[PDB]
Amino acid sequence: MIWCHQCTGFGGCSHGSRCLRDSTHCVTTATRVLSNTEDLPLVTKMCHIGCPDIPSLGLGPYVSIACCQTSLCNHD
Repeated sequence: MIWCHQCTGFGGCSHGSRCLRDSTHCVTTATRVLSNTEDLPLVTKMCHIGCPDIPSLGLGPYVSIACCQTSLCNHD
């Protein structure tokens, strides 16, 4: 278990939060949303025991997933 960013997005905000006792990795999903009118791309960050995939967060494709085995490895 480690600390990472669990922010919603709206450009790629930040928020150091404690991950799950089981989750020892961080995930970064940078993609658009279902909204037909947006000013910036959505960036949902979270933690997991590896590097899963959930393109359902948007329209499916055009989805990018960047995971890593490092605390708060979602920085810039």
